[PDB]
Amino acid sequence: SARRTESIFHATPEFGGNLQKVLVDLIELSLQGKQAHWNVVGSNFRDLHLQLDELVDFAREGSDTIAERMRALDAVPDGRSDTVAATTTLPEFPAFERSTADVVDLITTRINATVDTIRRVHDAVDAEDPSTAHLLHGLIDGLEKQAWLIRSENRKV
Amino acid sequence: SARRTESDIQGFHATPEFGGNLQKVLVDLIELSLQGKQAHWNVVGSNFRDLHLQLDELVDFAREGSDTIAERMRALDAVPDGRSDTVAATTTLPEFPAFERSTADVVDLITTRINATVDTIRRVHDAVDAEDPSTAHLLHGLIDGLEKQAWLIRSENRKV
Amino acid sequence: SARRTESIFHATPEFGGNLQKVLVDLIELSLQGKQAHWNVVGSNFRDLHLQLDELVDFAREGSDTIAERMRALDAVPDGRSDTVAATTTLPEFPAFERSTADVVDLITTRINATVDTIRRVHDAVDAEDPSTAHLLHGLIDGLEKQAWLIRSENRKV
Amino acid sequence: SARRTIQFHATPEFGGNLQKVLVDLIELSLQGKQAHWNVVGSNFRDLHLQLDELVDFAREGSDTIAERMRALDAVPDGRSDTVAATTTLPEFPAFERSTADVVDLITTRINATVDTIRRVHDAVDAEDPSTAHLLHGLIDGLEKQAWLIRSENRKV
Amino acid sequence: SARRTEDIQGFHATPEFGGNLQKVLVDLIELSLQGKQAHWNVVGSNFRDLHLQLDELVDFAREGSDTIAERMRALDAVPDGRSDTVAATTTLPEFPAFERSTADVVDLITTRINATVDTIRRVHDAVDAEDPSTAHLLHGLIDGLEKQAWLIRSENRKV
Amino acid sequence: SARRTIQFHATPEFGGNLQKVLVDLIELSLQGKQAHWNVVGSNFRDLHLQLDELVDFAREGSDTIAERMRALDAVPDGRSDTVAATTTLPEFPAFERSTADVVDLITTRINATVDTIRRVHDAVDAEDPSTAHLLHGLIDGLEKQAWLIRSENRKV
Amino acid sequence: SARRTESDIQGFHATPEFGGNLQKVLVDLIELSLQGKQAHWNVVGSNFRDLHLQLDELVDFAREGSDTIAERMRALDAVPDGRSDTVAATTTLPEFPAFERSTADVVDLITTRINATVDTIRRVHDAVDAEDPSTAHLLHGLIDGLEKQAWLIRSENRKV
Amino acid sequence: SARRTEDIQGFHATPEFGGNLQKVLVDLIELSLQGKQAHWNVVGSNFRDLHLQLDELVDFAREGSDTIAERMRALDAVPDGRSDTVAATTTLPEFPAFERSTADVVDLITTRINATVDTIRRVHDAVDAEDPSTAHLLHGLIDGLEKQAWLIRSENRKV
Amino acid sequence: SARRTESIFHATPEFGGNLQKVLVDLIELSLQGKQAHWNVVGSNFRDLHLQLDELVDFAREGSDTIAERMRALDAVPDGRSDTVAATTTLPEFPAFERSTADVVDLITTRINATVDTIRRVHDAVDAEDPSTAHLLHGLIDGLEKQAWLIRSENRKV
Amino acid sequence: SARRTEDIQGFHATPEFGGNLQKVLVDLIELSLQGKQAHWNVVGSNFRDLHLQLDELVDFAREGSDTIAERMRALDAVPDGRSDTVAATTTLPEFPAFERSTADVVDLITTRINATVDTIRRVHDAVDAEDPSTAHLLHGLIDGLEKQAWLIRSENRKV
Amino acid sequence: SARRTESDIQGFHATPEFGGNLQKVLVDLIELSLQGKQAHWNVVGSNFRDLHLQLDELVDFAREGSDTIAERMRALDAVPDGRSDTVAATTTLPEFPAFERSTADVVDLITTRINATVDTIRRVHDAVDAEDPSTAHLLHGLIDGLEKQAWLIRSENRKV
Amino acid sequence: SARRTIQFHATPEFGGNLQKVLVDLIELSLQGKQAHWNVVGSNFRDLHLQLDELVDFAREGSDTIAERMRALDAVPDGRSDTVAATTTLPEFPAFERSTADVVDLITTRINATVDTIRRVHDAVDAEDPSTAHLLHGLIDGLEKQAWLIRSENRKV
Ligand SMILES: [Cl-]
Ligand SMILES: [Cl-]
Ligand SMILES: [Cl-]
Ligand SMILES: [Cl-]
Ligand SMILES: [Fe+2]
Ligand SMILES: [Fe+2]
Ligand SMILES: [Fe+2]
Ligand SMILES: [Fe+2]
Ligand SMILES: [Fe+2]
Ligand SMILES: [Fe+2]
Ligand SMILES: [Fe+2]
Ligand SMILES: [Fe+2]
Ligand SMILES: [Fe+2]
Ligand SMILES: [Fe+2]
Ligand SMILES: [Fe+2]
Ligand SMILES: [Fe+2]
Ligand SMILES: [Mg+2]
Ligand SMILES: [Mg+2]
Ligand SMILES: [Mg+2]
Ligand SMILES: [Mg+2]
Ligand SMILES: [Mg+2]
Ligand SMILES: [Mg+2]
Ligand SMILES: [Mg+2]
Ligand SMILES: [Mg+2]
Ligand SMILES: [Mg+2]
Ligand SMILES: [Mg+2]
Ligand SMILES: [Mg+2]
Ligand SMILES: [Mg+2]
Repeated sequence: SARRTESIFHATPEFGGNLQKVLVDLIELSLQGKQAHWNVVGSNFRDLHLQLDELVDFAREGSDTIAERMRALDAVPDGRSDTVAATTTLPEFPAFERSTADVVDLITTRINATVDTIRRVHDAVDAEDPSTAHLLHGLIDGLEKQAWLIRSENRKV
Repeated sequence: SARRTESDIQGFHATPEFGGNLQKVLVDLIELSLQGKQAHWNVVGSNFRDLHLQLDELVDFAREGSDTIAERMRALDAVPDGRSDTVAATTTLPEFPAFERSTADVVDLITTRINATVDTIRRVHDAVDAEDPSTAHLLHGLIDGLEKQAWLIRSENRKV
Repeated sequence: SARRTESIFHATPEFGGNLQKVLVDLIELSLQGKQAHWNVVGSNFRDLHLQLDELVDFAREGSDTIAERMRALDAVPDGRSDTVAATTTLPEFPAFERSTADVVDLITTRINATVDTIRRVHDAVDAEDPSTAHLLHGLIDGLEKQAWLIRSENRKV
Repeated sequence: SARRTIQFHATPEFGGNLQKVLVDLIELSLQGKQAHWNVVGSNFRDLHLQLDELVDFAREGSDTIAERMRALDAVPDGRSDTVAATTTLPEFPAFERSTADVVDLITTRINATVDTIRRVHDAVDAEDPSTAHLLHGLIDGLEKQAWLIRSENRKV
Repeated sequence: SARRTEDIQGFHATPEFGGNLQKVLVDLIELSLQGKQAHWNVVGSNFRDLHLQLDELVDFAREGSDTIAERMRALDAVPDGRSDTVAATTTLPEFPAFERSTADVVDLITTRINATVDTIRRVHDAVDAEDPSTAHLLHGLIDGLEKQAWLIRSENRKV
Repeated sequence: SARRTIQFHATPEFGGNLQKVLVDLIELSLQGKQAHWNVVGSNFRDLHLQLDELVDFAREGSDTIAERMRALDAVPDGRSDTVAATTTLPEFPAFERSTADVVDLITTRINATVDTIRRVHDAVDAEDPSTAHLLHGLIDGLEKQAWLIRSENRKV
Repeated sequence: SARRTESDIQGFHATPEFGGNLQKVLVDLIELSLQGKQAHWNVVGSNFRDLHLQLDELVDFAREGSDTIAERMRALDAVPDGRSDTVAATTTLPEFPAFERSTADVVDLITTRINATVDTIRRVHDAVDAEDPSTAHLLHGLIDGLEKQAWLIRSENRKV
Repeated sequence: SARRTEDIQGFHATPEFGGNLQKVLVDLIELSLQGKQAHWNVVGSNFRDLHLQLDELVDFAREGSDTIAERMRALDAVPDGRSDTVAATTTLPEFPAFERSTADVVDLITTRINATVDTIRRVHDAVDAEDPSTAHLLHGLIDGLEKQAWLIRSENRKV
Repeated sequence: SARRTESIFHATPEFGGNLQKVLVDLIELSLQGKQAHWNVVGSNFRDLHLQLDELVDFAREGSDTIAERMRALDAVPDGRSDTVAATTTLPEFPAFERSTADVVDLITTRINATVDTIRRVHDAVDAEDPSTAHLLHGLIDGLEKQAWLIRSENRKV
Repeated sequence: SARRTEDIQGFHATPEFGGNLQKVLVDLIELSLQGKQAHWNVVGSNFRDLHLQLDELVDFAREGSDTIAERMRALDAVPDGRSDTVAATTTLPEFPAFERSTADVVDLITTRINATVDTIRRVHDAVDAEDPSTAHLLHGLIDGLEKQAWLIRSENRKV
Repeated sequence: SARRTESDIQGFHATPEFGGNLQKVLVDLIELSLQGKQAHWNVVGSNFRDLHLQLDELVDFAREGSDTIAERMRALDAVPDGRSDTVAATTTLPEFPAFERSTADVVDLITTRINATVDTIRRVHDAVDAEDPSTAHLLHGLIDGLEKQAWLIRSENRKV
Repeated sequence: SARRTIQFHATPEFGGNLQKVLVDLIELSLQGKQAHWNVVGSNFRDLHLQLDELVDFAREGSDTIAERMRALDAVPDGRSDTVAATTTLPEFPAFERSTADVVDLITTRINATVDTIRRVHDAVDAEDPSTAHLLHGLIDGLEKQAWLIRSENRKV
C-alpha cells in the first residue's frame, strides 16, 4: 500500500578521495604510534609506552571505520604501505631511540596533523553526507583527547 | 546564585510532523527486521552460513534501531506505532517473497530492502535535523550501521 | 560391521502448518510486547517497561527456535508482517499510551492467547514428533512464567 | 611526498559555554544521588535504581565535557562552591521525599540540564561540530532518563 | 632462629560462643526460607520490585548462613541448620500462608529482617569479647541485612 | 483476520503433587548444606564441594517448581514448619559425619527426593506435559548428583 | 511427621535392554564426533571456512551429547563403552572416506551421517520413553540439536 | 516454640550518630569533586599516572559516600549531599582553580585525603560506641583512603 | 625494491606420517580418558573424574593442533575410529567399572605411551621443521604434567 | 565556612605498631612459601584436592602479605619481606624437605597455618588499641586463614 | 651464601647481524598486516564474508607478531624500524594490487604474501637460533600461526 | 593392531639445574614485592605497577619450573632458608628506595635471574628440549620485563 516496487546512496568520487585523505593519515599515525611505542626511552617510559598503544588502538579502529565507510558508499580505499608513505601529510617520525619528552612533542604534532586533515575535509564531507561527518566528529574527539593525554606530560605551569 | 526558580520546567516537545517522520523510520526498521529474519530462516544454497549469520547481525542492528527511534519518540512526547497491521499497511519496503530463496536472490533482495530503509531515513533527515539535531545524531548512526550491513551482504554478488 | 550403506526425518506438511500457527503468534506477541514496552505509562512504569522487554526477548528466542525447528524438518516458515497480521490469533493491541494497569491485563491476555495456540497444537505435534513437543514445553513454561510475573501486578488479595 | 613540516583552540566564549553545561551536569549528578538516597514510598525501588542510572550517565557526561574542554585548551571548574554558585538547576530539597515528588522534582531538573545544552548548542555547533556531537549524545541520554522517570506520574 | 618447635592447635570456640553463632544461624536460615516464600507468593502493586528485592535478600541471607556455619566449623563448633531445628528454635515470627499483598509483605519481611538483626545485635558483645574476628563477620551481616530492610520498608513509607 | 476477541489452571491434586516435590527439594537443600558443613574425613574437600553443587541444583529446582505452581494458579508452602512436617526424606543426623557416612546418607536422601518426583510424574504428565518437562530435568540432574556422590563408596 | 524410615533407599536401575539402547546412541554420537573432526580438517574448496567452523560446532554438540548419554547410563547403573574398537565395530554410521574431500561432498557426507545418528536415537526413542521419560527428555534435546546441525550444514548444497 | 509474637522496629541512630555520619559524607563528596577537578586539570611530569590514580580515588570516594549515605538511611537518618551543603560544611581546604603541576596536585590531594581521613578518625570512637557495625564500614574507608594517600604522595617523596 | 616477484614450505610425506603417529595416539588417549572419566569408581572418585576431563580437554586440543599443523603443511590427517583402533600404540583400556587406584595406573601408562610416541618422532620432526617441534614440546610438557597430576594419587611415601 | 586552612599530615604508626605488622608479614610470606612447597611435593591418597586447596591458601596468604605490607606503607612504616629476613624471623616451624604424604601434609600445613594465625592473634589487641582500622584487616586474615585450616585439617579427621 | 656481588649485571646484547635479521622479519609482518587490511576492505564476490573475517584474524596475528618481534629487539638492545617508508622500501612481499579484487584472486594473492612472510622467518631462523634459541621460540610460534592462516585462507581455492 | 603391552626421568644434574632456576625465580619474586612496596619518588606508580607484573610472571615461572621437576621425578625445594642460602641474585636492600635506584637494582637482579637460565640452557636442551621450551618462554618474558623497567633510566 505504501510499499515501493523493487526497481533500489551514491557518493561522489571526490567524497571518496576526501575519505582516502583521512585514511592514509590515520594509518600513518598508527604506524608512527607503534614506532614511538617501541622506541621511547627515559623518564616516565611506561605511561608513554601504554598511552601510545591506546592511541594506536584508536587510530586502527578509526582507519577501519573510514575504510569501511568508503566501502559502504562504494568508494575504494588504499591503505598500502607505498601509498601511505607517498600521500600522508604527517611529518616523518625520526629513527632510533627517542626520549619521552621528544616523543610527547613529536606524537602530539602528528596527532594534530591527522586531526587537521579531518577538519580540512569536514565541511565538504558534511555537505554531501552528514552521516559520514558523524564518524568524523567521533574521530576528531577521540584523537584530540589522545593529544591532550599525551601532551600534558610536557606542560609546565 | 544562578538557580532558576520555576516549579515546573517542561521538556522538548516534537511537532506532529516530526513525530510522523520518526514513525516512518520506525515502521521501515521493523519491516526490515521481520524480512531479515525471514531471509535468515529461508536462505538456501552456496554460502548459506555466511548469509544466515550476517542476516542475524542485520536483524540485531535493526531491532536496536527501532527501539532507539521509538524511545526517542517517547522522549519527545510522540507516540510510536509498531503493531503488525500498521507496519504492513505503511512500510515503504518492497514485500519479501514467500518460500525458500537462493543465496544470490536473498543477497539482492535484502540489499534492496536495506537501501529502501536507508532511503526513508535520508528522506526525512533534513526535516528532522532542522527541528532537533540530537535526533539527527541517532539517524546518522542508523544510516552508517545499515549501509555497512548493505555492503557486508551485497558484496557476495559483486563480480570482479 | 554394524555400519549401514550410504543409501539416508520426514515431517508432514500439516505438522509444519501447526508450527507455523505457533510462529505467527510468537512474532505477534513480540511486536505487541515492544508496543507496550514503549507506550506503557503510569504507576510502576519501570518494572513493566523492563518485564515487557524480558517477555519480548523470550518470544523472539522462541520464534527463532520454532522457525528453525521448521527448517530442520524441511518446513518453510512465514514471519512476514502481512502474514503475521492476517493469521495471528492474538487480539489486536490498542493504539496510543496505555496505563500500567491496562497494559498488565492486555499483555496477560495476549500471552495467554499465544500459550493457547501452543497447547491446541501440542497433541498433534507430540504424536508425530516428541522432540518438537520438547521445545513446545519449554515455550509454554517460559510464557506462562511471564504471564504470572506480569499479571501479579494487578492481583488484589 | 605530501608530508608537511602544529598547535584547535576554543574561544573564551566556547569554553564558557561548556563550563555552563559542566556545572549543570555535576549539579544533576549530586541531586540524583540525593534523590537516590532519600526517595521513599510507592515504587521506591524502581526510582532508587533509575536515579542511579541517571547519575551514572550524568557523571560520564560531566567527565566527557570537562575533558573536551581540556582537549581544546579550556579549563573546567567543577568545584563544589562553583557548582552551587553558578548552576541553573532549581535547588533540590533536603530530607525524605515521596516517589511522586521525586519524579516531578528530578524531571524538572533534568529538563533544566537539557535546556542548558540546548541553549549553548548552536553557538557550540557553529565553532566546533565535533563538540556538538557530544552534546547530541548528552541531550539524547538525558531526555531518555526524563522519559523513564516522569512516566511514573503519567495519568492515562 | 625464631621458629617454633611444637602440633600447634587452633583457636577453639567456647560452648557459649558456639551457642551464640547457632542462634544467628537458625534465624538466617529461617529468614532465607521466609524470603523465598514471600518471593513466590507476593502479589499486587509493585510486585516485580518486591519479587526481585526478596531474592537479593535471600541471596545475602544464604551467603550469611554459610559464612556463620563455616565460621563455627573453623572454630571447632558444630552447626545445625536442619528444618526441624530451624523451625523449633528460630526467633522469627512465623510467615503466614497463601498469597500476600505487596504492602503486607513489605511489613512482614521488614519485621522478620529486624528480628534476625536483633539476634545478631543481642549476641554481638559476647562474641566480640571472645573473638573480634567473628564480630567482623557479624558487622558485615548487620550492615547487609539492615540495608535490605531499608530497601524493602521504604515501599510502605508515606510522606 | 484470524484474531480472537482469556484465563491454564492446575487442579487441586496437581497443585498438591507439586507441593510434595517442593518440600522434598527444600529439605534436600537444607540437608545438603548440613552435610556440606559437617562432613569430615578422607576426601573431605570433594564431598564438601560436590554437596554445594547438589544444593545449587536443588535450590534452583525448588524455585522452578514453586514458580511453576504460581504460573498455574497454585500456592507453594516452603516454610520451615511445613517442610519439617511434610517432607518424606529420612532425617539427616546432626553433628560431624564421616565422608563414607555422608555419601551413604545423602545418596539415600537424593534417591528419596527423586522417588517423590517419579511417584507424581505420571499424574502430572497426564494433566500438563509442560510441567513433566521440568520434572524430567530435575530427575536427570538429581540422579546425576546421586551418581557423582555415591561412586566414592563403590568397592570395585 | 511424613518422613520415611528406610536406612537404604535404592535408585532407579535400568534394564539391560535400556542400557543397550543408550549404548547404541553413545557409539553413534562418538563416531559422529570423530567423523566431524575428520571433515573439519580435510574439507577443501568453495566455502571452506563456513563448513570448517560449522563442523566444529557439530563436534562440540556431539561430544556434549556423548558425555550426557554415557553419564545418564552411569546414573542408571549402566556401563558405557566408548572405546575406539567398540565404536568402530558397532557404529551404524557409514564410514567417512579417506583423504581430502570437496565442500559439496563433505556437506552430503556429513548430512547423511547426522541423519544416521538421529535415526538411531529415533529408533530407540519409544523403548527408552516407555521405561524412563526423563532419559527421553535428553534424547529430545539431542535430536533437536543434531537436526539443527543437519539443516545448517546441508543447506549449502540445496539449490533454489 | 522460640518464635517471637510482636511489629519489630529496627535499630535507629541517635541525632549525634546521624550528625557524625553526615560529617563523613560531606568530606567524602567534597574529596570526590576535588578528585575530579585534579583529574582534569593536572599537568606536567608523570601526568598519566596521576590522572589515572585520581580517578581510582574518586571511584573509591563515590562508593564510600554512597555507603555512608545508605548506612544513614538504614538507621533512619537522613543524608544531605547537595552542592550548597557540601561547600558550606566540608572541612577540606579548598582546591585551587586552573591547571596545576603534578607535584602541586600530589601535595594538594594528599592533604585533602588526610583531612577526609581525619574526619573519619575524629568521629570513629563515638560511632563505634553506638554501632560497631558502622565502625566496620569506617575501617574500610580509612584503609582505602590511606592507601590512596600513599599511592599518590609517594610520587613526591625524595630519598 | 626489496620486493620479490609473485612467482611463492614443503614437508616430506614421512614428516606427515610422523605427525599422523602422534595424532592417533592423542585421539586414542582422549577416547580412553572419557571411558575412564565415566567408569571410574571408588575412593577419591570426584578428583579423578574431574582430572580425567582436564586430560581429555588437553588431548583434544592437542589432536586438533597436530591435525591442523599437518593441514598447514599440506599433509592429510586420519582420525577415523577404524584407523585410530588399528594404528594406535596405546594399550587397550579395559571394559567395565574400574577402581580409582586401577584407573590412576592405567591412565598414567596410556599418557606415558602417548608421550613416548611424541618423543620417538621428535628428532626427525625437529630436523625438518623446528616450528613443529615447538608444538611437540608444548604437548610433551602438558601431557607429562597430566601424568604427574594423576599418578601422584597412587604414590606412597 | 568549615574549611580547614592548614599541609595536613596523615596517621603515622608507632615503632611498636610497625614491628607488630612486620611480625604478621614474615609469617604470611613464610606460609606462602611453605604452601607452594607442599603444593608441589604432596603425594598420595587425595593428592588433587590437597594440591588445589594449597594453592587457594597460597593465594590468600599472598594477598594477605601484600595487604599488610601496603598497610604498613600507608601508615609510614617500612616492610621487609626479603628471603633472609623471612627465614631468620618467621615463627613457623620449618617445612620438611622432599615428597610428603597427603596425611603428613595436612597435619604439617594445619600446624603452620595455626602458627600464622597465632601471630596475628598475639598482636591483635596492641594493633586494635592504636588503630582499629588495621585490626579490621587482621580480622579478615584470621577469618580466611582459619577457614583454610578447617578445609585442610578435615581430611585427617576420623569420626 | 651463593649470592653474586656485582653492582651491575648487563643483559644479553644482540649482534648487529641478529638485529638486522629480526628487522627483516618485522617489515614483512607489518607489510603483511597492511596488505591483509587492504584485502579485508576490498575483497568482493563469492564467499566474501568468510574471507573478510579470516583476513582480520590474519591481521590480528600479524600485528601481535610485529609487536612481539619489535619488542624482542628492544629487549636485546636492538632498535626496530616499522615506519611506512622503511616498510615500503625494504619489504620482500610482492606488492598488493590496487582496487577491488575477487575472492579467488584475494585468496591466491594473500596466500602468496603469507608464504613470502614465512619464507623470511625460515630464511633467518637458523642464524637467529644459533645466537639466541629463545628468540627462535618466538619465530616458531609465528611460523605456526601464519602457516595456519595460509591453510585457512588458501583452502577456498583448492579443488578436490 | 599396533597396540603395545611404561615408566621420562631427569638425571640428578638436570634436576639440580632446574632447582637453580627455581630458587632465582622465587628470590626475584620476593625482591619484586619488596621493591613494589618500598619504591618511592618520581614515577612511583608506573614502577609500583610494573613490578607487580614482574612478580606475577616470576611466580607463574617458579610454579612452572617446580611442576616440571615433579613431572620428571625431581623434587623442588622452594623453602625460605634454601632460597636465601642458594640464590645467585645480589641481595636487594631494605628500606625505602628511589625509583631510579629501584630501576637499576631490579634490572640487575632480573639479568641475574636470566643469566642462570641461560647458563643451564644448553645442558637442559641436550637432555630434554621440551623443558628448554619452558626456559625460552621464561627468558623472553623476563628480558621483556628488564626492558620495560630499565627504559625509565635511559638518558637519550
Ligand atoms: Cl528492576
Ligand atoms: Cl563465520
Ligand atoms: Cl598505568
Ligand atoms: Cl575440585
Ligand atoms: Fe573491519
Ligand atoms: Fe527498549
Ligand atoms: Fe537463528
Ligand atoms: Fe576522565
Ligand atoms: Fe560453603
Ligand atoms: Fe525465583
Ligand atoms: Fe563428563
Ligand atoms: Fe546507592
Ligand atoms: Fe580446529
Ligand atoms: Fe600490591
Ligand atoms: Fe606492545
Ligand atoms: Fe601449581
Ligand atoms: Mg552529528
Ligand atoms: Mg550538523
Ligand atoms: Mg519431554
Ligand atoms: Mg517497581
Ligand atoms: Mg573492635
Ligand atoms: Mg578428592
Ligand atoms: Mg511425553
Ligand atoms: Mg623451541
Ligand atoms: Mg571490624
Ligand atoms: Mg562462507
Ligand atoms: Mg632447538
Ligand atoms: Mg608514570
